[PDB]
Parts: sequence; C-alpha cells; structure tokens
Amino acid sequence: VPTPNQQPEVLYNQIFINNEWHDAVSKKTFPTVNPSTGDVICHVAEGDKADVDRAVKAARAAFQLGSPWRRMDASERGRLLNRLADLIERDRTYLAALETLDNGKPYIISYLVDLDMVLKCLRYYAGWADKYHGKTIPIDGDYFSYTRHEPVGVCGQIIPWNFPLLMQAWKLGPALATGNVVVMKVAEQTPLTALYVANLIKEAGFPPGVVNVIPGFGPTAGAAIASHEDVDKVAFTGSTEVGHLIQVAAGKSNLKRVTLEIGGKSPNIIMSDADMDWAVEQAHFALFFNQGQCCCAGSRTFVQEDIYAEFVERSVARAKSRVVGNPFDSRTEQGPQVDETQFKKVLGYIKSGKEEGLKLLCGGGAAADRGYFIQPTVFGDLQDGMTIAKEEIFGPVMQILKFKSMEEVVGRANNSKYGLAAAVFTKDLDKANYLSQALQAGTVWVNCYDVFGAQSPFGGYKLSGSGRELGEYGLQAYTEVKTVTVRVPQKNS
Amino acid sequence: VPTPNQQPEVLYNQIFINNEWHDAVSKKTFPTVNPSTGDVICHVAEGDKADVDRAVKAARAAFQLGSPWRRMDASERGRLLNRLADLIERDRTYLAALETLDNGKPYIISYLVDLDMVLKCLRYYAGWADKYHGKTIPIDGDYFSYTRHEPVGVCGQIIPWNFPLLMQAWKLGPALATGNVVVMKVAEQTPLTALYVANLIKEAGFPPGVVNVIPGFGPTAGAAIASHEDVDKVAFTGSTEVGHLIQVAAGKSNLKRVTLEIGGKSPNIIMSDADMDWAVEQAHFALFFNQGQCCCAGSRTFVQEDIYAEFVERSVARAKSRVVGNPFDSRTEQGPQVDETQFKKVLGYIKSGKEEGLKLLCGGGAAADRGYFIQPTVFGDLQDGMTIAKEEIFGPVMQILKFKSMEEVVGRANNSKYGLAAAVFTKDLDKANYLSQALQAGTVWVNCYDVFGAQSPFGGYKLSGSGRELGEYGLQAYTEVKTVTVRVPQKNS
Amino acid sequence: VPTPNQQPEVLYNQIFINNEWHDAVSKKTFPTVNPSTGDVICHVAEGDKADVDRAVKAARAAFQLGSPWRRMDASERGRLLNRLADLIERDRTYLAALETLDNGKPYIISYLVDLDMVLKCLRYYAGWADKYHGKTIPIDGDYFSYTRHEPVGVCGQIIPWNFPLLMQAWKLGPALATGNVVVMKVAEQTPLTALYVANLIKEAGFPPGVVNVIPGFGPTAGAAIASHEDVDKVAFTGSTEVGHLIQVAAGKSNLKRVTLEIGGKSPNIIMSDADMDWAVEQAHFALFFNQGQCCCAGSRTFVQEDIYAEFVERSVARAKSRVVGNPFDSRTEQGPQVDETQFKKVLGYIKSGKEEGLKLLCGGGAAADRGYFIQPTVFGDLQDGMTIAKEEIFGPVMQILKFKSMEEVVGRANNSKYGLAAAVFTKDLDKANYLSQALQAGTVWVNCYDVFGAQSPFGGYKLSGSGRELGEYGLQAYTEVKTVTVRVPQKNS
Amino acid sequence: VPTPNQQPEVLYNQIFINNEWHDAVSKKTFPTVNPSTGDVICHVAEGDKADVDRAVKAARAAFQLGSPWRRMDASERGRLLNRLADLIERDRTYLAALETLDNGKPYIISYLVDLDMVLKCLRYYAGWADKYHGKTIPIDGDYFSYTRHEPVGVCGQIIPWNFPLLMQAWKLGPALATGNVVVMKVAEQTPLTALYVANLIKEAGFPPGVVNVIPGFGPTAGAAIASHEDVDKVAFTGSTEVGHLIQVAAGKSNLKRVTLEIGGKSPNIIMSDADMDWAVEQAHFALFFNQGQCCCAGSRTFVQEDIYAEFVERSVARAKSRVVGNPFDSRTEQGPQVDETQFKKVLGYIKSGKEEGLKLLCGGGAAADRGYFIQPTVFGDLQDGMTIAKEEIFGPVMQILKFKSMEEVVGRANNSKYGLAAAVFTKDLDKANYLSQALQAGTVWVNCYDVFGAQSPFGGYKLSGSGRELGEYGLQAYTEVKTVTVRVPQKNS
Ligand SMILES: NC(=O)c1ccc[n+]([C@@H]2O[C@H](COP(=O)([O-])OP(=O)(O)OC[C@H]3O[C@@H](n4cnc5c(N)ncnc54)[C@H](O)[C@@H]3O)[C@@H](O)[C@H]2O)c1
Ligand SMILES: [Sm+3]
Ligand SMILES: [Sm+3]
Ligand SMILES: [Sm+3]
Ligand SMILES: [Sm+3]
Repeated sequence: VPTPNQQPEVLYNQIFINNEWHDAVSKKTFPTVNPSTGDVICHVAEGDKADVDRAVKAARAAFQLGSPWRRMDASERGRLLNRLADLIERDRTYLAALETLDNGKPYIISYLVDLDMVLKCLRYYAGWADKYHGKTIPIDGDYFSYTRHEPVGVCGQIIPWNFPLLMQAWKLGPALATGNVVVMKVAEQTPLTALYVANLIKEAGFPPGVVNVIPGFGPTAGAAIASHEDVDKVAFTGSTEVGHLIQVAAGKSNLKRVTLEIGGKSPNIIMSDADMDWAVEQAHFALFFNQGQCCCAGSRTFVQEDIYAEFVERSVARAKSRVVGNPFDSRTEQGPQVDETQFKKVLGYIKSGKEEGLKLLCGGGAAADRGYFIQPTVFGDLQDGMTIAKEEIFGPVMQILKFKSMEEVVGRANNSKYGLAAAVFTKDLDKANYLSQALQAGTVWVNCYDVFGAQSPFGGYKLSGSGRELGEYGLQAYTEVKTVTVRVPQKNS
Repeated sequence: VPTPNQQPEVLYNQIFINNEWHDAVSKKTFPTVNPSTGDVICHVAEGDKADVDRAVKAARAAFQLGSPWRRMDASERGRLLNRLADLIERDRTYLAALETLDNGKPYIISYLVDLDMVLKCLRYYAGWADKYHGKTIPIDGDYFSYTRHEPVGVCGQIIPWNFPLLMQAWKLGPALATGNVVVMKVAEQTPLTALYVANLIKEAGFPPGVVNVIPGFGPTAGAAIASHEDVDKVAFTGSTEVGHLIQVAAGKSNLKRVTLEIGGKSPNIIMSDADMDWAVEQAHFALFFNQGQCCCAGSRTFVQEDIYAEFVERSVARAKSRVVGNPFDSRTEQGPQVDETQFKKVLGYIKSGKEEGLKLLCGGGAAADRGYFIQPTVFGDLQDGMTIAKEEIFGPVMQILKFKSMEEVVGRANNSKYGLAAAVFTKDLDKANYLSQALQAGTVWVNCYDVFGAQSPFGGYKLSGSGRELGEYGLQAYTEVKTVTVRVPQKNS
Repeated sequence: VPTPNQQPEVLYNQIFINNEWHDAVSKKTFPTVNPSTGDVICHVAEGDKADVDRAVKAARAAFQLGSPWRRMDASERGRLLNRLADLIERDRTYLAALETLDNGKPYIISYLVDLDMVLKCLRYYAGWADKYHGKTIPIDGDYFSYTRHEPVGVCGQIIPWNFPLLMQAWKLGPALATGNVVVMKVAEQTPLTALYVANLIKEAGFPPGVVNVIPGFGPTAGAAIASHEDVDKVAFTGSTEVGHLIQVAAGKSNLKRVTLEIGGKSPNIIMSDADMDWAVEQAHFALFFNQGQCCCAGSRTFVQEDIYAEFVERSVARAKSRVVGNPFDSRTEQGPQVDETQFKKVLGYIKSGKEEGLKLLCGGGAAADRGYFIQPTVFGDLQDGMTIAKEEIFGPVMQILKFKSMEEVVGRANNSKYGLAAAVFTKDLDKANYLSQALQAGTVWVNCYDVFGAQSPFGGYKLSGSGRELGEYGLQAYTEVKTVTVRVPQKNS
Repeated sequence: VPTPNQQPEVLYNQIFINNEWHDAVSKKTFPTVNPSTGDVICHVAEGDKADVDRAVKAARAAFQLGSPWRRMDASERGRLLNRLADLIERDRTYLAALETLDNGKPYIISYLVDLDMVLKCLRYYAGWADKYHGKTIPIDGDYFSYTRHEPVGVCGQIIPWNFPLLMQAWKLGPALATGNVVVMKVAEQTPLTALYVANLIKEAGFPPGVVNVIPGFGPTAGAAIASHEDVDKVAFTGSTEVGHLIQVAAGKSNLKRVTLEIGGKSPNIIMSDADMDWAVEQAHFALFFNQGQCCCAGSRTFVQEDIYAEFVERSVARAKSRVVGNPFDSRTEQGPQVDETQFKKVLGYIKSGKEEGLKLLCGGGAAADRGYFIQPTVFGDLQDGMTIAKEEIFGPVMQILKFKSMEEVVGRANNSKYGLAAAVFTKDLDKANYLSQALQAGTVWVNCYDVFGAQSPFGGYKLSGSGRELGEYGLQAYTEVKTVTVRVPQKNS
C-alpha cells in the first residue's frame, strides 16, 4: 500500500452541476471536520432546494430524447464507466487518503477495501450497459409484442457517510449503466471525496447534466430531491427514520419510484459445531468493522450455550487487543467515529446498556481526549428487551446473547423490525441450509460475514429497506419497461 | 354464448377469511346496486379495520414457515391456480351474468372478453409457479453465492370496479404463483363476483388464510390495509388521487413495498397514412370500451389535419350508431355507468367540455330515465388546455384533437402527468418505430388498441403508476430476494 | 394404488402419422414380449425408412408457415399439453399396467413413480409454451435489434426402453411447448405405451402431423431419422455406442442439431460422517432402482474405509431381503429385466466380475426359470480396472469400492469416460460443497439419489451426453434464434 | 485514420503454446503471401497433429481444478479481456496495416471497421465474465436444487481468412469470458495478425496454457483438433463442405460439442416501395463488401419487377465506379482477393454464369496483372437454377433476380440449403414484419445490411451453421451445466 499524504489537498468543494463548479445560490458554506483531530478540514458549499432545482433542470435537459446521452450507445456508456474507474484507480492513493481524512477509517482499509470495492463496482456495471435486454413476448393474436427497458428518468440519489466513495459507486453504477441522469445529495459529514469523483466524471467524458453532485444537509437538499415534482426516482441509503420521510415525500408529490437501503440489527448465529477461532474473529469483524458503523453489522451475537462462556472470553480478549488510533498509522485497526454527534450517540448507548443491566466486559468510554475515539465495548449476557439489543448502535459496541435451540434462535433472531442481514457459523450442512432459509434477511452469510460482491444483491427485508442494490437486481429499480404491441398481418411461431 | 340468467342468485355476500364466511365485526352491511335499474341487488358485509386485522392475522398464520402453503411445492401452487381456472370456467355463464348484473357491462362482453381474460390470466400464472428461478452468482473469492426468490409475505391488494373479476385475477395470479398470502379489498360498487371466486378458491383446495377477500369501503377497509404494520406489500389499482394516499400510508407505517396501477389520459395518434376504416373503429373502441371506464382509454385522439375532418365525420357517425341499452340484450354495445356518482361525474365533464368551448358533435346527456345510461358523446376541435382534454373522464366521452407534425404530436402527447398507454396508427415502419420509442407510456399499441396479454406487462410512466402488472414482470413485485453467500474450501469456475 | 388389470388390452399397435394408424409400408410386424413370462404380448408394425420418410413429410407439412400449428397461440400449445396430461391421468391405471406388462417394472412403481413423473413433466412444459421469451438487444447505432426464438423445425426423437412413457414425455414436453413437430422412434422392446399416448395426442386435439410415433428397430427406423435430409434436429437417448452413430449420421447428412443423453457409471461417494441408515438405503436404491436399469445408477459405491466393512455388511443384508417377483404383486420390489438379451447380458457381467476376482457377496444368478429374473447381486472390494467397475451393467449388480481420502476419491470418481451423475453423502457443509464442484457430472445428488425434477436439468459431461434435457434448459435445443436488426430514424435509450 | 506503414514488420511467425513461441515439431514452415502483389510476406511455422497434441496438453493442464485460471475471479477474467482490448487498441495502426498486408482488404476498412469491431467484441464479452449466472430451481420435495454454469473444458477453435482478427475475437471473447481454455487453428492464408494478438494475450497477463494459437493447414492441424480425444468442444467457421467433416470427426471420436458457422447465399429482397438511392447503395455494399468475401453477403438480390430495370441500371453504374486498387490507397474501395486459389475460383464462377446464360452487365475479368484483383462483376436476370444463383461465389460477383409477389419471393428466397442471413428493404410496416418472420435466416436486416453488433447473435438456419455466435447466446456453447440437488431438512418457499 502506497504511503499516503496525511494531509491530502482538497481541490473541489462546491456544487457540481453541468460539469461546472459553482457556489450555492445563497453563497453559504458548511465546514467538514477530520474526526481524528476535530479540526476543520475545509468549507464546502451548502446546497439547498434552489441548487437542487437548478440541478434537476440540468438533469432533465440531459435526459431529453435526442440528447448525446440518450442517443449514446449502451456500449459507450460502459466505456465511460470504465474510463471513470481508470481515473479513480489512477488517483487511488489520493482518494484513499482523502477518504480517511474526511471519514476517519484506517487508510489501509480505505485503500485495500473501499477503493478496491469502488473500482470493482463501477467496472462491474460498465459491463451491464449493453446486456440488460428487454423481451419479445409470444402474445395471443396476430401481434408482435415486445418490451423496451428504458431509463426511468431523472434519478435522485441520497447517500450516508459510512462508506462515502462506495455508496456513491453503488448508486452511480446501475444508474449510469441503464442510461439514467443523476442528481445526487452527498452526506454533509463526508462530502470531499464524492466531489473529487464528480470532477473525474467530467474528465471521463460524461455529457453535461448526466451526473450532478450537491453537497449539503439532509432536511434541506435531501428533502428537496425527495419531494421534487420532476425527480422520477429516488434511491435512499441512510436511517430508517428518514426512510419513512423519503417514502412519505414521494407519495405526497411526484409519486416517484422509491427504493430504500436502511438500518439494521443483524443477528450473528454461532452454533456449537462452529470453528471457534474463525467464528470468533469473524464475529469480531462483523460488529467492529468500520468503527462499528455498518448497516449490516452483526449487532446481536447469539452464541449457543455450550460454547457461550468460551466464545465470550475470546471475544473480550480480541476487543481488548483491537488497536484504536490514528487512521494513517499502519497498525491502527479502529479510527474515530465520523463525528461528535455520532460520538455522543454511541456513548449514550453504552450508558443505556450498563443501566439496563448488562455485563460490560470491555471498557465503554472514550479512548482519547482529542478525536472522537471510543473503546471497543463488549456487553455480555444480553436480553432481547434491552435497548442496545433492539436499537442500531452504529458504534464499536458488541452485544452477546446466549441461545439453546435453533427453533429458539430462529424465532429470536427474526424477532426484529430490521432484516438487512444475518449470518450462520456451522460445519453442518443441514443446519446451514435450514437457517439460511429461515432467517428473514436480505443477506445471510454462512461461515463468513460482510462479504460484498458487485454481482450479489444487497437489501432489507422489513424496516431495513426495499429493493436490492447490487448485481443484475440493481438495474431493475433504474428501468422503466415499455410494452409495444404491433398488429401484424399473420403471426406464426 | 350461452343464454344467461337475467337475475343470477347471489350466493355469497360476507367477509371471506380462512376459507369461511363471517359477517363484519360490526354486523354492518352496505347495498350493492344494479346500474341498469338503480335497484339494490343485495347487501354485502361492510368490512373495516377490525376485519382487516383479523384477515391479516389469518394471512400471517398461513405464511408461517412450515405451513402447508409455505411447504407446498411450487408445481402444486400452479396446480391449484389451474384448478381455480377450471372451476371459474365451469361457472362461466353464472359469473359473466353476475358481473353484468353488478357492473353494467354487456353480458356478451363479460362472457367473451372478461371471463376469457380471467381464465387466460390465472392459467398463465399457474405456469410461472415453478419457473421464476433465482440465481447462482459468480462472486469473487472462495464463496458460493446464490439468490432465493422468496415470497414478500402478506400482500394487501386493493382493486377498482371497472373489471371486477379481471382486476382480481390480475392480483391473485402473480401473488399466489409466487407463494404469497393475500388480504384483498374489493370495490364497494362491485363486490359480488369477487366473493364468489373467493369461495371457488376454497373449493379449489387452497389452504385457509392464503386468500382473504374483504368487501367494504375505501378510506375504511382499504386504508386499514395500506397502513397496516403487518402487511408486507400493497398492490393498488384505482385513482391517482388515492394512489398518493396509499404511498404516503406505506411511508408513515410499515414501509411496505408499494406498486400502483392508476389513472390515465392515453393519447391515440392517427397519422395520415393510417387505414381510415380501421383507425376509426379502433379509435372508437379505444375510448368507448367498457362504458369508457378504462384506465388506458384513448382519451386524446390526435388526428393529423390532412384527415381530421373525414376522421371526425366517421367518428361521430360511429358514436351515433353505438347501441346503449340493457346489458343482457345481445345487441347492446353500451351498458350503464357503474353507479350514479360516476353518472353525475361523467355528465359533469360533458358540461365542462361544452362550457370550455368545445364542439359537441354527439349528444352529451343521459340516454334513459332509469339506469345510469349516458349518450356516446364526441367532442371535436379540442384544446390541450381544456379540462376534458386533461382530466380522466372515465365515461363515454370522446375527445378529438388535431395535429400537424410528428415532432409536435410527440410533445403534446407526452404533455401529461399520466403515462399509462398510447397508440399510433400508421402503415409506415419508421413512423411506427420512432413514435413507439418517443411516447412516454407503459404500453404503446401500434395499429391496434386495448390489446392485453397475460404475457405482456402493463403499467404507468408517471402519475399513472409504478411497477408492471403482467407477464414475468408481474412476479417481481411479489418477490423478496435473499442472497446466501457460503464460504467454500476452494472456488473454481 | 388402484388394482390393475394383470392383462391390459392392447388397443394400438401400428404406426401413428397424421393422427392416423396404418401398417408399415412392408406390412411387416415384430413381436413385443412380456419379460415376466417370456410370452409374446402382441405384434407391432415394423416401421423402416419408408415409413420414416412418410412421417417426415407429414411433419414438414404440419410445420408449414401458416399451418394451424405454426399459427396456434403459444398459450394454446400449453393448453393442448395440459389436455394431454389430463387424458393420461384419466388412463393412469391402464397405462401403468400396460407399462409394467411390456417393461417388467413393478406396477406400483409404474403407477406412483413413472406415471406421476410423466404427468409432472408434461404439465411443467405446458407452462413454458408462452414464457420462453426472446430479447430486445441494445445494439450500437441507429437500429432496433431483437431476437425471435422460433421452432427448430422437424424434430426426430429416439428413445430407449427403460422408462418408455417417461422418456417419451421428456422429449414431447419441450418439443411441443416450443412449437416444433415430431417424428418419434420408440424402442422396439417396449412400444405399446408410446402408441397409446400417441392416440391420446390425437384425442387431445393436436393438429395432424405435429406428433408422429413410429414403432420399429434401431439401425432401421432410428438410423433413417438420424441421417434424414429433412429432419432439422435429432434428440437421442440410448447407448453411447449408438450415440457416436447418431452424431456421425448428422454430420454425414443434413448437418442437423444433435443432443445425446446416453450411458453412465455414476459414482456414489459415502464419507465416514454419512448417516449409515440413510446412506445404505439410498445406496441400495441408487443402484437397484428399476431392475438396475437406470442410466444414472450409482454403479460405483465408494465407501470410506472407516465405515466400509459396516456399510458392506448392511448393503448385502438389504440386497438379500430385496423381493424379486411378479411386478403385479404389491410386495414385489424387483421385477424382471426387460428382455432375454438384457438378461443374458447382465449375467455375463456377473460372470465377468467373478472371473476378474471379485467378492461375490450376493448370489449372482437367475432368480427364476420363467421370466427374466436376476438375483440382486453385490460385489465387494472392487478395483477400478475391473470390467464391472468400468462398464455399464444396467442390471441389479452392485459394485462396492473402498477409498481413503477425498483427494483420492475425487480423482477416482472422475476417472471415467462417462459423466452423467454422482452423489455424495455427508453431514459436513465443506465436504458437500467441495465434492459437488469437483465431480465432473451433469447431476450431483447430496444426501439423496435419483431425485428428478421437471424443473431441474439432466445430462452428461463426457461420453454420457451433450445438452440438458429438463427445466428451461430443455427448451434451448428446440429453439432456433433469429436476429432482426431494423434501421431506425434515431435510436434512444 | 493514421497513416499506416505499407510494410509492417512481422514480429511473430511460430506456434504459440504456454505463452511461448516454438517452431513446429517438424521444423516445417509455409509461406504467407500478400494478395496485392503475389510476393511472399514471410514464412510461418507449419503446425500439425504433434503440435496440436502439445497444445491440447498445455490447455488441459491450464484447465486443472485449482489452476490459476480455474481459481481466478470471473471479474478478473473480464479484466484480462479488457487489458487485451487496450493492448490491441494501442497497436491498432500496426494491426490494421498487418491485416491488410496479409489479407488484401483496404487499410481504411481494417482500421475503422475490423479493428473497431475487434475491440468492441472483446470489450463486450469482458462484461459477461461475471454475469452469466446459473439458477436456483424450485424443485419438488425437500431439496435445494441449483445449477452451475461451468466451462466446457478444452476448446478447439478453427477460423477462416476473410476477417482474421475479428474471427479470432468472436471465438476468444466467449471462450475466455466463460473460463474456458483454447487451442486455436488459424487460417493458413492469413496467420500473421492472430499470432501477434497471441503475444498480446501473454502481455495482458493471461495464464500460460489458456490460449494456444497454432498456424498451419486444414486437413492437418485443423482435423487434428476436430478428432482429438481430449478437445471437449469445437467451434468451426469456414465452408459447409468442411463443416460436415468437423461434425463427422466429433461423432467418430470424443463425441465433443460442435458449433458451426458456415457458408451462405443470403437473399436481398427489395420491394417496390423501397427508397431506391439507399436500397441501391446498400445492395452494392451487401455483396461487394470485403471483396465479396463475406459469409452473409447478399448474393441473391431479388428486385421487384416494377423497379427492376431502374435498380439494375443503378447497380451496374455503382459497380462501374467501384475503385479497385492498392489496399493502402485512401481511394481504394476494393482490394485483391485473399489468394490465387480464390482468384481463379471466383473467375470460374464468372465463367459459369456467362455459360449458364446470364446478362453480364459488368466486366467479369481480372482487374490487374499483379495481385489477385477482379473487376466488380454484375449479372442481370438470373435464374434460381443457375450455379452462380445457387453456390457461394465469395468474390465481387453480383446476382440480380426479379420477383413479382411476396408470396413468390418468400418461397424462392427460402429455397436454399443455406440460411445465414437475409434482408428486406421496404417503407411498409406490415411487409417488413411479415417478411422478417417468413425468411428462414439467422439474421434478417430491415432497411440495412451487414449490421453486426457484439450484443446481437449471428448464425445459420440450415447448411449454413448451427448455434449462435454473439450476444449472450455466444456464451451458451461454452458452458457446461451442472445440477446439484441437495437434501434439506425441510423445504419452504
Ligand atoms: N441419458 C438418458 O436420458 C438416458 C435415459 C435412459 C437410458 N439411457 C441410456 O440408454 C441405454 C439403455 O437403452 P437402450 O438399450 O434401449 O439403448 P440403444 O442404443 O440400444 O437403443 C435405444 C433407442 O435407439 C434406437 N437405436 C438402436 N440402434 C440404433 C441405431 N444404430 N441407429 C439409430 N437408432 C438406433 C433403439 O431402437 C431404441 O429406439 C443405456 O446407455 C442407458 O444408460 C440414457
Ligand atoms: Sm442525520
Ligand atoms: Sm372512490
Ligand atoms: Sm440396442
Ligand atoms: Sm480450404
């Protein structure tokens, strides 16, 4: 991994509309902070409804029948998505460092994980551009019926701050591959990298208006997109709380298509026959990954009684060794929580757990006096009714529950409003299969966790979402089907 | 066509839950009227939230992992759907007669069109039960990734009164084929036929709880389903106005999946090289079909100037010959409008058109003093800004507009909030191709209209809906994808 | 199971062409024998090239563009396939008894297994008729490219005698569902049942010429189809030896499409962790099923040393209790071998095994002096180089080999020219996964054997075939793709 | 178009096996000639059975389970294909020049057409690598059935000389995208470019043994692959004559999978309402393109009598202006015929036509005394029974036939053993629709010709082939389906 620049230059910090950078109509700006220090990195333009409106107009124009983007070859769309990937790889070290600076996650991770996954995502959807065929349908009568899978139109895409570059990639990949136009609202906590990529979009040769990126706040620029009378589809990734708002906004207005990838409280079921060493390390990763700031985190580790104590002993030991520190330090495994708000938020949960009567196995407190660092906390002997066993903590706080039978664990694991993911650690074939099928989750990892693939769909089962976001499934939400039934002289098979 | 019984006996008039008939919790009932006479056919149980809740519980139970329906083989689901089809065909004369008595549409149509389309739909989806495969995905790393296309859960389906039996079949086919459970709310204006088929479902051998039919009112039983914390998905077909409500209800509550098949103001573009005889008859059919009570009706007939006068003269002549009368009379082409409220509503539009300054070419008034009959009205020389040229009349009121160029007609045709369908009559290949691609509609009929096929998707492009309802596409909304990524010792191609 | 008629009346015994029964052009006939007695059931007309040519002519005519069959709705094709299934079910008792009478297999099997699987197959493909869509392709340039999945043409289908009715159904289902015409050659050992179904085809309402069934001999009628200048595609199921002949014939002549489903030597790998009770019973079933006359039979039972002795002991015990007798007796598990030729052939193999130096664990000799009955033989301590461990015996002769490691078993199991199927019995997830992927077989059963599903494909990996025969895959070989690229004034997404 | 090097350096002229260049086992070589001069470009190694065997071994090893290639991620396969495309583009000018030097086609065409199509094809299939999913099948009973789309194995691919680089790309694209290994036999008349790309494969980072290129002769190296006991599948593109041989070879040997892309005699139907200017130029292109050396050339131009005379007059004038000359001259439209053998072969046909009694409208003779140049010949008033109207000329010799009705032209156009392509020029929608469905051709071009797209399949209907070569269809032939049915404790929907 290339040596990063612990202070990457911030080259772009405005609103990107029509391959041009401009300030907010109000000239307002908001600060972005480096979570590791608490110092302001720079000031980004504060987009609002006016800027959203301007962007939507730009996007609508770019989507007009006969525009370069509409007329462009599907193959060339894939070409552009690949060119974008190339530029991103060219600037891999810069983007990784900027990501870590803006987000807090370990540089090594931003580089080897995030950027790799961004590249693999864009490159994956570049190949889908000219392969998402429609169908010729054998209708009754003397007709020739077929379907056109055309773009849904102007797509509003709102993303969170946990995986800035990646969440952007997840949205842009299928949207652009299907020939859609975009008006994206990036998280105010981490806007720096998306803006840089926005410029790479221009450099890649994307037609003006195709991708519009607007930095700003939620109920401001985000809501402006959600209830816009000219945004055809909205893709939202964030809190379940805001998810409700997004959906309600669509109903009250444009009646635009909605897809939501939201919160979770994923159960991590460990059976007695599970390989301990593996089950332990993966259980650690499943929850602490990305400062515990992951939607599909295994927030409820259900360990079978026969191995509970042992597992617990090992989980605590691993949490005890987990190195928290400067994101840029090669040996730092845990960086700071994205921001103070999230910092105090997490601590509030640690407080709740202790108060509701939980076995605090690892120190639940700040790890430093400067950045927003929190100690890898592990709570033992959890009860389903406890807040920390119900609510998404989104911080390095592990919950370890004990179960006896599978009949029992299935019911318990499924007893949640969330249903984004789950995992099963077992050596037995039948137990793996039975559980996979019984768990009401968008993704069930067997003998592993957090395994993401551009080719495999991701999504929620209940209040954790609707619609899938990767693979061929990711193209569906970005397609408007058109049936054309033509009368023919005489139909034949 | 078998001679019907002008007065079919109403055998079922209660709430169907768990293969059993019960009265409403409140014991309240509401009358159902025969639009041809204005007399009450009988009184149906008035379902409300309480009944909806009891139906949802029955549905949830039927969906329980390990229940007969869950464990049932996909093939047997197809068997049950076919069995249902057979029983419906067995009772074809009865159901067509009852349909006509409760709805108003001509008996010949109920029999040859509706009932035929009902059978073709169910029989089509019976074949999909065991064929909607999931996928094995070539993911990166040593894993085995695949997807499970599982049922979405408890499906709430709300249908209108224009095609009672058909709208029900449109909903039940894909829902049942995919292994889902149903809580259906039937239109208060025409509940009788749905209830009969409800019992046929029991007789077919469908497990109790799988399909629950609730007769009642909209803001009552309908809203109860839309905002239910235990209904996983809602499928709505009705007005765009109510559609907003359905979507907002979902966001404020369960965040359930939503699909909307709503209103329209479909344009019927007639080019000068169109075969007159055909273009005229089909343009007549396009708007007057089913008492003009059709979502995708060609409510805006744009005739190219070069043939405008001639076309209009023939349109009016055709309207003048259109026989309005007793739906049971074999020569009756037009029955009465579903109910007085719709009656008064249609006349209100004829009034608007006149006042807005339109060429009333065919008498716009009642056609009788008994039932709810209205004269096949034809308005000529319409202007896009006129209400009747903007709003969905849903009655036998034809609007004929004139255009010069295609560039112009494309823009005008597309100038609408709706986008459910459209059609183009031409002998020219390039004009057919160009327009079909240019019209923002879920269905574009070329040289025909109202051609529906169980195998071809149907849906709206803007405020006319979201999601498709037929063909393979009709299965999507009823599927919940599950990605199972299993770690393997060593992956190989 | 309905009490059969020990002596079913043979109603049809000629050549079926154009919904009509006629004798062979030569008026020749050949006898069909009841293997349980050795007595002639009746005499069937002997078709040859002359009759095949007449049939092909009939088929070609029925395939003419504009014929009722070509113009027929895809849904109607499905309707006809369903009608055929219904009639077959109506005559289930008769067909089962006739099957047993002419084949030898136990009546209970013919009824509960064969006939059920025939119904399930036809019913499955009925649903495929109107669902095998083509595609609209997003080609570069101003074009509208799409594909038509049309019938391949005149299909010659040659079947074996092991599962008469079933093999017929496997061929007819996909052929007719895709709109093709048929020229079928039925096994001279068991032509009776196929002929009866042939007439049910007529009764179902199938257009004349669409399905032509020709009873006769191999190098006679079979070869006549194989090298016919007007047969578009040949589907063969038989011996690997004849398979070579069929493909060579195609290349020599019409260059028609070829698919072969041939012989096997399927390995059954039982690992130490396997549940004995089940592994032993399924291992018994995997080999002895249908008088050991099954292409995918587990002809090489590789038992892991740690449980070899124990396993063998039980295999033998089960072999010893295996009831061989009158197919019509409820207690009969094993009927006679199809015919004398196969009887002597099987005995030859038992002879071989003994001479090759094998542990004869169960008597390898005739079980009666009347019909063609053979004692369920079990050979222990087999060596890969032994003929009985190499060649397809096709009789109740069990081979039990011993293995130590997976690495070793994989290589050994794969060391065969055949590759039709394999099975793995384990409780371990990783072993199941690893083996499934490592075994070069068209079907790998895990913890079960001979599990067939109309929805899952079946086929060979090497000298055991080419192409798949069930599920959606079974439609491929019966489809001819046509790309239509039309010039459009202006292409848009 | 960059100025080429009229004498590009030949850097590679040996056999490529294991990313290494070696001479033939016999040390024999054969000359490769420049058709424009008749002078020898250089000497290439003459591969034979021995070298094929060597290559097969290399490929077999590269395909071993656990190999870098077998273990490689499908995405990485796509990455390698894209890497190869980049290297090919990097050397576009060199490759174009070398292609022209060894083939004879105009440099401008090699550059803007051939190389462009080469890049487009490879880049297209790069995207397929991780997208050709298998499926999870809803089988009956307590099982989990799914399919694995695995590589077929060692693929032998034999290509002709008309589009050297492109034919290679058509084979390599799907083969490599699906994870297969290759043993390719390149045309003795034009081996130079394939060999250079062979080295670029090495440079791209492809594992050794994955692609082996062998220059040599047909009945020698070609047949050695066709009848190899270890080549799992053979893909052939060449003459129908040799096609028979290839298929026969497969049947006599390994029983390997076969796909043939062979000769044609495509009809070009021009209706009276066809735009003359366009129909005339397209008709010219359709036959003369690539020195008339194109499999799907419109060698039977059926002009509707009403426009016959006029069309012919225009066709002749066009042929009369067609510039034949030095392939490297910007003004050259027609280069020399690949080789003397083909040169005399074409002249033989011109002699035939004259003798058969045809209207020689344009000089049917050599165009120069140096290279292999032939004058753009046009024969008028052709009769279906004439040799030149039946046999593939494969040179610049146009056949113009006259027809009266559609019914007539359909039957005539279809009266051929070939069925590779066809075209229809009409302004009428119904005529276009009717004919497209009526013509038995793998591709029917409407108002255009020779329009190829990596996304749309190409193939023959009769003696012109079997199987398709582009789009998703191109992956089918390179996939081996494996059904894995696992027993599960309890199956649920
Ligand atoms: N893959 C499968 O689906 C499948 C299924 C069942 C059986 N089989 C295989 O079939 C064989 C058992 O059946 P069989 O003894 O009847 O096979 P067989 O080769 O002797 O003959 C089978 C069919 O082909 C015909 N035929 C025979 N010789 C012919 C020739 N020279 N040219 C053209 N047609 C000819 C026969 O008359 C009969 O109709 C075994 O190899 C078994 O494994 C395969
Ligand atoms: Sm927030
Ligand atoms: Sm209402
Ligand atoms: Sm034989
Ligand atoms: Sm040759």
